[PDB]
Order: sequence, then structure tokens, then C-alpha cells
Amino acid sequence: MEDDMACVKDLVSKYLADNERLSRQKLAFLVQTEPRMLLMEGLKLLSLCIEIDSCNANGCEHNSEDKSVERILHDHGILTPSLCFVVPDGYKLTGNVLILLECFVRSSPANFEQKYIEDFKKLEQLKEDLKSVDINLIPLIDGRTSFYNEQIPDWVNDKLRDTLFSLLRYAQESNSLFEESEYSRLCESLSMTSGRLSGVESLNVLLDNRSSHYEEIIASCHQGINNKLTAHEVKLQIEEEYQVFRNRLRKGEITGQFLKVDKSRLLNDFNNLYVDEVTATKDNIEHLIYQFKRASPILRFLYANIGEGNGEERHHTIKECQMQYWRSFLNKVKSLRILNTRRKLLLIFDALILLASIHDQTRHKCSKGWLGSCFISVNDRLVSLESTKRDLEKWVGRRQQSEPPDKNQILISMFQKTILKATAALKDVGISVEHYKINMEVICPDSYDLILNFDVSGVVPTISYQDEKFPFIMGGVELLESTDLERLSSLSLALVNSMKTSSTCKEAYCQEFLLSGAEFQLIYQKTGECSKCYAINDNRVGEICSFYADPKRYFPAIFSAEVLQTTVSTMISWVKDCSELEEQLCNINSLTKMILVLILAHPSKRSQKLLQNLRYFIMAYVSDYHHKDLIDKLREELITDVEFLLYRLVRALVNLILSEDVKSMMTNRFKFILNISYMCHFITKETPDRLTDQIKCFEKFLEPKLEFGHVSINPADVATEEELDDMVYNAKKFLSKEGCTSIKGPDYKKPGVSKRFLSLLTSSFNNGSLFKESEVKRNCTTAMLKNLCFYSQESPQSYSSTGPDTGRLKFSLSYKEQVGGNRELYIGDLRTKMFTRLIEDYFEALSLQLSGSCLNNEREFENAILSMKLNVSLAHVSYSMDHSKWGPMMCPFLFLATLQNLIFLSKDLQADIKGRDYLSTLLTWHMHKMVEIPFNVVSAMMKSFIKAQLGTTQSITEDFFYSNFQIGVVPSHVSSILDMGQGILHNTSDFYALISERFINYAISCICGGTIDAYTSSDDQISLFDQVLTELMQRDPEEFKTLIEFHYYMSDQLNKFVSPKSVIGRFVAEFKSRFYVWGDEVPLLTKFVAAALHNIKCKEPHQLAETIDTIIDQSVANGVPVHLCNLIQKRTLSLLQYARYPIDPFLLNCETDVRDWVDGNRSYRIMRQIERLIPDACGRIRSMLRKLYNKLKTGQLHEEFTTNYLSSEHLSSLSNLCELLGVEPPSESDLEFSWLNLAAHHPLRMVEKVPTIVKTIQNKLSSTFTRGAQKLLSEAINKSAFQSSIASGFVGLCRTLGSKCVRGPNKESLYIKSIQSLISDIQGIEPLIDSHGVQYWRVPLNIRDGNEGVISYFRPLLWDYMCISLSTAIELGAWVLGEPKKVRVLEFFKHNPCDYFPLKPAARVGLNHIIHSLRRLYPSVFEKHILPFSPRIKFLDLCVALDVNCEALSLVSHIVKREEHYIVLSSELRLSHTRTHE
Ligand SMILES: [Mg+2]
Ligand SMILES: [Zn+2]
Repeated sequence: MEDDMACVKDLVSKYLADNERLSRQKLAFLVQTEPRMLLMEGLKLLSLCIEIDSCNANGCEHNSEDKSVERILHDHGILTPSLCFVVPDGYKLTGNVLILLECFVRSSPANFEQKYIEDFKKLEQLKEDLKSVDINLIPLIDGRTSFYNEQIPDWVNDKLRDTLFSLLRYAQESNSLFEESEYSRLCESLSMTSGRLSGVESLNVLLDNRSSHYEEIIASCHQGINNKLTAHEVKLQIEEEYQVFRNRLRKGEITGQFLKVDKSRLLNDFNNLYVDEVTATKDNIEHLIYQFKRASPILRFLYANIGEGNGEERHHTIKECQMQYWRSFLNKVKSLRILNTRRKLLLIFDALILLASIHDQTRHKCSKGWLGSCFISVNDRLVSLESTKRDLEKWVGRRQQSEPPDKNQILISMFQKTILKATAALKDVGISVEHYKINMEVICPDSYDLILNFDVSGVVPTISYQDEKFPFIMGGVELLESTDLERLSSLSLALVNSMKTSSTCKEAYCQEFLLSGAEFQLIYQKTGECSKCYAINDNRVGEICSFYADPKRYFPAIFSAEVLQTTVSTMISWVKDCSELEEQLCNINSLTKMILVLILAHPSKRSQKLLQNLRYFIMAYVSDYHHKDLIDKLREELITDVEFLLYRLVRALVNLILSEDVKSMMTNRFKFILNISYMCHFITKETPDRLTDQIKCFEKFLEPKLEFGHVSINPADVATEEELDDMVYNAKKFLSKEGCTSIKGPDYKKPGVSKRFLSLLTSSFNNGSLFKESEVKRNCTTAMLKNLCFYSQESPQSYSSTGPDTGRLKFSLSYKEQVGGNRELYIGDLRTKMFTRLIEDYFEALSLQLSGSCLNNEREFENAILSMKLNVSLAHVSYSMDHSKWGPMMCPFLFLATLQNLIFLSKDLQADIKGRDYLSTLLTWHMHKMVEIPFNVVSAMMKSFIKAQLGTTQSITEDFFYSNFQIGVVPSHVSSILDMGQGILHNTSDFYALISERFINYAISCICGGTIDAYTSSDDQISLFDQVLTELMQRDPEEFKTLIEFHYYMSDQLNKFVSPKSVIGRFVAEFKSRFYVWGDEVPLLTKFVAAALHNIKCKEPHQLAETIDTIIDQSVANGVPVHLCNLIQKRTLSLLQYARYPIDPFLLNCETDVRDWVDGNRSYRIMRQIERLIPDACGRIRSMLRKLYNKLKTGQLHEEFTTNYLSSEHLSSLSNLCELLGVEPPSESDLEFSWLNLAAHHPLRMVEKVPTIVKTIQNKLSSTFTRGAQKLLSEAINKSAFQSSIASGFVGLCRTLGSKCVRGPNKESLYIKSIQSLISDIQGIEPLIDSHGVQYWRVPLNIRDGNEGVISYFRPLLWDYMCISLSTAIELGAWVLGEPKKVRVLEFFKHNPCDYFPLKPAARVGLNHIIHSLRRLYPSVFEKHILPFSPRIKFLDLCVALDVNCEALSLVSHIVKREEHYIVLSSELRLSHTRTHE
């Protein structure tokens, strides 16, 4: 064992770089002889090489002397106060930039993430401490997952660490210089293989230490449970229980929780729901219509009468005088950076704008841009007039007397110098100044005297902070028109735009809009994105109105003025043929329109809840039985009068619709009311306030634990007995529920489980009664190591009864937004998630072994839908139920006690025992978790206590804080037993619900003479009854009710509570929000419309099109008509056009029909759009494509096309492809058509080049653990620091498109306007626009040579058309290459809007195939990018080739879940197009 020393010493002597830092450690190692010292020196040298490579690679100076940061400052003469203990590994000072380069090496995922979090937090803290120095700090962290470096080659380093390991184990077995813990740590660190190599058996590495608590818990689980009874000895207990329950219920001690339906009583209870303020029951429609148009200033302004303009004054409002041009130019100039703008380079701008205004004024007498005595400045300001005159005279007098000259001369000199500077700086980058239509004529020879001799007259524009004297007439606009929607759209656009203004008559900001004639000004006095006061002003009469709205909630109505009208119009057409509703048809329209406008004008949470609570009422109205505590659950607190008006409107509508004397069509009215109820999705999803929601969520979390009487406050890591005995005591108490055989009788809605029913369930599962036929068949060295960079310290060594030795599991609490209420959310670390995943997937597999669940399986959902459809068809009884408080009422103790009593059959009995031990240990771990209290809530509670302690309601949580606040304690952590991890433990609860419902159905079947089917996914259940029970319902109304009450009691006995929103009935069935009726179908139109409306994000404009396309494709399959989708697409295109972005024929197709969504796919619509653009030329290519596909189907060439033509020039090759056959070639003025691509060199900027397939491959490949360690966690940390909304996203998108957002040939940035200017320079190319607007250009052939720097952006059309067409024809049938034609022969019928028809589309792939094809076809790229990391594949090769060579959009030809079944209007299919495959 000594020759190894010699050879490795020689190898390291010959393979070490000559560094003045490395030679020291090299000689210190080479001089040593003792093996232990060799170990130390080798480890030190390896660490040195790694850290020096890291320090030199990132361009920094290495800290060899190990000096602290304040030392580094003091040596450089930088004086700083005292600081904490910090040592930088790499430090650099460059100007005012400071660089720190701490680094380390880790192999385990959990260790890597923990070290990253630790040093990141430490360095952020130190950055905060050093911010006072007035010097910037930027940390840099490098964490590598391997020992490879630069100063040493790989093989010598590997053999070095290997021989080091061998000598390590030798010396450990010889001298035992190390103890067990450090020795094991060093082995696991330098092993580089023990990071992650095992699975479930990893728990076998540690020790047990399970001394006493485990035995007590396991015994308490087994105390009084009997799980050996036979099938004969459970029926008797069931019968006895039923007998005593029925007797005690009939006597009058058991209450009963169900009533029979009564429509009149239900309506009468709904009408008198808020009878304390609305002191009436009836309301005339006319008075409501009258007082609706005068409620709020917004509504008054919406329906007022403002017809300013006699017909010629408004004509000038489309002239675009010089003032606006000067304003835009000055804004664009100020967007750059010029020096010394403080009170010098700003007054000049106002002077120029004022001169331009005077010039525009005294030539044709226009009155724009003014407001009383004020004008709009460069930065959307509202500067006055006189103060500017004073500043101007002061400045000119000072500058003149600083020095014969003349005032006008000084003014024109200053103006010309500044203008020359500006125009030079502008010409510098990419743009001339002649494209702004500005002229240097407003600078008259005499201007100062003109400034000093101006005057205006008007009013003062004011703002009032709260009688209302409106300057106009209140209401004169009919509801049937579409004017209020346009006014709302314009006002909302102004309100959203009001957020763009940046920070620095006090100061006033103004935005401008105009409806039809004159223009109005929205005035505000504060920046930022927050609630603030707004006013509306006009030049004739100022201060029209003022209000207190919030900006970020007014998005869904921007350009969607023609979309909502069609929505209401098509929703009305449903209830149109009711023979007893014609006399009341305008009232319905008025009410619907008023509700929509009102909910779009004042968005609030209370209106959302009130509108959401209607579906439960409409479901109960058409059923047989319902919970007794239903009506009381439909009431909530309302505050403002707008909400009361909304409630009155809803009441009037629901009384008009579901009155008496109507018996024609119940399904249509049901669908109508449901769609009305689903309008709550139009408001928003985000929160109005943040602190109150946190307080509410914490209150909901803390409430149900203060009556069970078990809350731990700040538990210690070393658990004391005072907590363990209490845990055991409460665990015993949890299993002490009585019922039906006691003195006090049963008690409802209390957490707990009874021993009798647990025993019954376990015994019935063990002996076998719940399986179908198809189921039974299946010490200085320590500090030395601490100096190292790869010696980890964050691995567990032994577990216990309360988690690993590091500490009990910890979680953080936070809310998640949702329509209506807000959901709770628990967040854990990575090791915790890795630990929980074992239980999760074990229980998921165990449940998959059985049948009936519908959580993640996708086969059972179709069976459920089929059974529901059949049951509804046969008019049987259906029970739709949801459970209440499912999360905070379950318990891991219940799952453990259930698992500890099941007996399996020949399932690796010894491994079965070992797995049971593992699972029991993990569940015992979960039972002892801890949850963190947020910081804002405790801070606010402390502030409130201090405030209202020295100077009533006393919410119980506030009482808890006040109690544990005054004795010297501050709550930080809270632990208990009653709370199951919301969303963490999910599949186990699904399994438990499955077995529980199966046992309950078995018992109910054993009592009566019928059977039941059930379906459930962890919180929702649908039960289907047979014919016997359905007959029993209407023959003996007493046995039915008793059976239902017994089902309720049984479910309560097993810790499952039925919510008051469940329903038993025969008319409708619902599961997972999917309603079904016998002779119709129920689409949710408003839901999909509202979902599609506000669903945009700030990204590249070619992915929003994909997202909207997928959304519309998903929505069409449910019943939405097509023209609505066309209008939605038009709205999206207009939203894009507003941002000044050129529209190309590869975004959307707003001319589709039914067939384009059923049969075709994404590429078919693009092909159809291109065919619509340029006909008379696509047929010639289509004939050649037909012939080529017919030839290639038999596999004739497959190679001449693959390389010779595809991988060459485009134009000439095309011609050859025509002479390869006997078809006529394309004309010379056919290859002239071309479009414009901005991403021809690199994609656009947001905040070499290779195909996108390479991008996604290197993304999905270099991310496992080692090739994707740093980047993913870095980007996650970066994204965690961002919080945004939809409006802010649209604003950011509008901002980025117009700054640079463009890259040049080599490396540079430009502007879009510059590109369009250079394009418009050459007067030989012709643009062309279509109706909806799609720009495409015609360019000649000769003009290309001579200026090849701007023509490198264009791209021909026929080439891409052929690529996409051939690709999609390969992907689909061969009919695509036919010739389409509309059907113009069928006559016109009279259709009803409610008539549907089903359809099926006209009908694996892996990641290795594309790699192998790219290898065997394109070896060049493969050997440099993929190497460092029969009939079916024959066409896959062609697919990937077409994808690589034609990169416009054909990527989607391979990136593509897709629905199958379609339900469409039968009146639409008979007007589609036909494609013939001949
Ligand atoms: Mg349900
Ligand atoms: Zn004018």
C-alpha cells in the first residue's frame, strides 16, 4: 500500500499548474510522509484547487489571507463601524462595485438547497448592513455537484480521491483517529455516490431510538378494537342499532335534519331574506329602472345626455395639430437620458409646447389641450400659466445680467442649441426627425414678447372630497342600444392607463379621452397603484363628478363592447317561445342588461358571494328533499346601497321567471337561472386587501382547536413529558364518542370516532365482504474539516418517535385566491416533501389496486358519466353530496389506527411487516408537526393591543392574543393533533373515504332490500339508487326518511359530516360541477366567456395566440356558438393593435366555422387563412403537393427531398420541384409575396441560433439534478420576489414593445419605428392590408441586391405554405390536399337555438426517436450538442426535417392533452365547408 503513494505523488507533481499560490501547498504535501498528514494535505490541496478555480473563473480576487470584510475595507482606507462575523472567499472592488464570491460543493439535493438558502439569506442580511456605506453589493454563489475543476485533469483527481478513500478506511481500521459520526460523514461526502442511490430502504441507514412513546400509542390504537368478527355477527349489531335508533327518533328525542320540498314556501323564504331595510315585498319595474340611472356618479355619467358639438366643432378633433406632434416628440426625447434637467431642461419644453399651442391657435382657432387656465405638459402634468412666466423672466434676466443682447436672441439661441443636441442624439441611434411631421416654424423671430402678451379665460378644474347637482340631464339613453358599454370601455381604458405615470396647485396629473364629440379629462393627484380619488373635468363646465375607485380591477371591459351584447342577446333567445311569457319580454332584457352593467361598474367581493349563492337555491327548488339549515346559509352581510339594489334586481328577475302559471319548459328556465348565477366569474380573482385576508385565514385555522382543548404554544425541540402525556391523553379522548345507546343521545358535528363502527368496518374488510368477483383473484481535525468546501453537516443520523434528530417537521401557512372564498395552503421544505411522497404514492397504488375512485384515474370518470346519464334517463333517485370542513377535521391518528387493523393475504409478509413499520413511523412523524404563524398578523395584533390597551366585541382570537400577551409570551409556533395537512395528505384520505362509503352502502343494503352505487373523489360524492328504493320513495314516505336519517347518523359516526348543500332528487344530477338532464344538456356559457376575457400575460406575442386558441378550442366543445369566439379573437387582435405591433398572418384566424374546430387542428386554420389571403396560386402548388404525396406514400424517393431540396435555397429549388413532374411552374410574380419576421436573428428581449426543438430538448434534458442544479433554483429565487396582476401585466407589455425589443445581425438593439422607416425608404415594395387587418408585402426580385441589410428580415410565403401543408397532411388524413368549397345549395330552415348533436373527430411517440433521427440524419449538430449530453419512424424523420427547415410555426407539428367528444348546434353543421379527397 505504498506504491500507490509514489505513483500518485508523481502524477500530482507532473500535472499541477505553476501558480505562486499553489506551489506552497504542493511542496507542503510533497514533503509530508505520514499517511494522516498526507490525508490532511491532500484534502487541503483539493479544496484549494477548487476554490481558486472558482475565484479565477468568475473574474474575482481570491481571499488567500482569509481576511474579514471590514478588514478589507480598512486596508483600502474604507472606514466602517463594527460588524458581525463574516469572511469572504473572494472579494473585488472596481470603482463603486463590490464583488463577493462565496462558493461550496455539495452532492445531495436537500443539502445543496439548505446551504443555498443559508448563505443567500446571510449575504442578503450583510447587503442590508452594508447599504449604509453608499457602496453597492452583489453576491455571487457557485455550487457544483462534482469534483471536476480546471487546474487538475479528471483521471488523476478521481484516482487521488479513490486512494485517499482507501487510506482513510485503512487508517480508520488501524488507528481509529476519528469517531463514528465524523468518519461516516466524511465517507458519505467523498463517496460522491451516497448522495441519492436508494429508495424506500434509505430509512434502513439510521437508528431506531423508539423507546416508550411508540408503544403507548400503538397500544392505545389496539385497546378496545375487535377485528375478528365474522359476517354473521355484524348483521345482528346493525339490526339492533337500527331498531333503537328508529325507536328513539319516533319518540321525539332524535331531531332529524331533512324536510320535504315546497316551492311556495321556498320562494316566500327567499323573498323575505333581508327584511330589515328593504321594507317591501313587491317592486314595480318602472321605479327600479328610473332609480337605477341615478344611484352612483359613474352610473349618472354613463346615462347622462352630453351632445356637445354642432357637427363641425367635432370635425376638427381628427386633425392632429402641431401641439400633439411636439408633445410626442418631446416625450420620446425625454425618454432618453440627458444631463442637467433640474429646473433648466424642463422649462424649455413647456415653452416650446406653449409656442406650438399659440401657433396652432392663431391660424384656425382650435381649442384643445387646454383646461381653464392650464395646459398639458410633457410628462402628463397640469402646469399653470403665470408661474411659468415668472420663472421664464427670472431665468432670462439672470442669464443676461450674468454677462447689448436681445431677449428674443437669447431665447432662440437656447432653443436652437437644445434642439440641435436632441436631434443629434436622436439621429445617433436609428431614426431621423422628419417622420414626426414637426416644423421649425413655431419659433417666430419674436417670441418672448408673444409669451408675455398672452391671456385666456375659463374656469378652475377642481377636485372635491365629498347634495349632488349634476351639470347635465340625468337619463335619456335607452337601454336597448349599446352606448353605455362604449362609454364604460373608454373610461376603463383611461383608468387602467392612469397607472403608467412615474414618480418625481401643488401637482396634478391628467389623462384624456373622448366619446363622440368633445373630450373629457380624468384628473388625479397621486401616483402608484393604489386606491385614490379621481375627478372628471371638461373645458365648458368643470368638475362633472368625482369618485374613489381602484385602478387594477377595471380590465374585463376594455374593447369587449360588441361581445357582451351578443352574450345577452343569445342568452335571451333561450326563453323566447314560452307561450305564457311574451307579454313580459322587454322587462327580462332590461333586468339582464342592468345586472350586467351594474356588476361591471362596481366590482366587489360581496356581490360575488351573493351571485354565487344562487345555484344552491335553484338546485334545491327542483328537488324532493333538502337540509333544514339551508336558507340561513344563503344570507351574508351587505353594506352599501348598490348591493341592495342588486339584490332587488335579482329578486324581481327570479320572481318573474319562476312564478306560477308556467308549465311549458322547465329545463330552459333552469339553464337560464344557472347561467345567470354563473355571472360571478366576471368580476376578478385577486384580493381587494391583503392583511384582512391573512387575518381571516388564520382565524379559520385557529377556530376549531379552541374547543377541543389542545393547542401547544412554542414547543421545544427536545419534547418534554408535559407535552407527550397530553398528546396521549387527547389521542385517547379522540376515540370516546357515544351515540344512540346512552343517556344524552348522539351529538352532531363533533370530531371523533366510535369504537363500535371502527370494529365493524375492520372486521367486514378482513373477513371479506367488500369485493366484487374480479377482486378476490388478486479534535483539531474537526476544525480542519470545517475549513473544507465539500464536508457536509446536514444529514440525519438517527430518527426517534417525533421525527428525525434534526427537528420535527415544520410548515408555513398561506392563503390561495379563489372565486368566493379563499383556500388554505401549507408549505414545507424539500426533505419533508421527499418524505411525504412515499406515503402518498404507496397509498395511491393501494387505492389503484381497488376500483371506484375518481381523483387521478381517468378511466372511472367516463364510467361515472355513463352511469349518471343512464340513471337520469330512467328517472331514478340520485343523491348529490359534498362534505363540510373535510380538511381541518381529519387526523393522521385516524389513518394510523385504520392501517394498524387490516390484514392482507400473502403480500411479502416479512416485507409487509417492515413496510408497516416504516409507514407507522412516518405517520407518527406527521402527527407531531409544527405550523408557523405569519408575521404581519402578530405585528398588527401587538399594535392593536398597545393602542386599545391604554385608551367590547373582543374576537376570541384577539382574546387569545391578549391572554398570551400580557404574561410575557409572543406566539410563534402552534401544534395540535386535530389538523390534517390541507392538501398534503390527499390520496390516503381518498382511500379512507372509498372504504368508508363502501361499508356504509353495504350496511344500508343489509337493512333494506335494495342496493346502491357510489362514486367519490376525496371531497364530493354521488350516489345512485336502484329501482326498489325509487319505488319505495312514493309508496311509504316514512321508511325513506328514516333510512336517510340513519345514513346521516352513520356517516356522522365515522367522522364524515354532510354539508347543508346536499340534495336528493330525480330531476338533475351533478358531480364535479357537471350537470345532467334527461332531454337536454347544460352548458356554462358565461363561465367560459369570462374565463377567456381576462386571460392575457406579458410574454412574446406568438404564445398568447396559442393560449387563446387552446382556450377557445376547449370552450367550443361544450356548446358555445362560433361567432362569439370570432368576436373574442377580434378583441384580442385589437388589444394587440393598440400596442403598436405589426400583425402577421400567423397569429389568429377570425373567420372559422364548425368543421375547422372538430376535424382540423391548429395548422389547418393557418392554412385556411393563407388560402383566403392569396387565391389563384395555392391550387397550382396543391396539385404538385397531391402528386408528391401520392408518390412519397409508396416510399419512392424519401431522400432526394430530404437533403437536395429541403436543405438548400428556397426559390430555385421550388422551380425544380415543378420540373421534377409535369405541372406548370409558379409565375414570376408569385414568388414576390412575402411577410415580415422580426425574430430573424434572435428572439425579442423582454427585461449561435438553433431550432426550438434543440431549445426544448436541452431544457428538458439538462435539468435532472446535475446539469440543472443552479439555474432552476436561481430563477425560482428571482421569481419569488415578484408579485403582479393582469392590468400591470398589460401595462408592462405595452411598455416593453417600443423601447428596444429587437436585436440586429451581429449583436445590437434597435427600434421598431426605425425598421419600418428603413422599409418605407425604398419606394419599390408594396404593403397590403386585409379587412380585419393582416399586413403582407410584395417585393421585387432585382431590388434585393444593393441593400441586403434590411431585406434579411423578409420571408417568402409559398415555401412556408408548402411546409405547413405537407406537415399537417402527414399528421392527418390525405383529404387535406383536396380542394375546399362552401355548400351553397341547401335551403333555409327555421332553427330553434336549443338543439344539439354529438360528434367524434376523424382520427406511441417518444423522446428517443427524435434523438436517433437527428443523429442518423444531421450528424454535425448531433456530435456537438447531443453527444456532450420502420414505417412509423420513416415519417417522423420527415416531420422533424420539415420542423427544422421551416421554423415559422410548424413547431406545433410536434409539441402537441386533446379532447375527443364534441357537442355542437345542429343548425351550424349544415352551413360548413366540404373538402373532397379525389
Ligand atoms: Mg357535489
Ligand atoms: Zn387645431
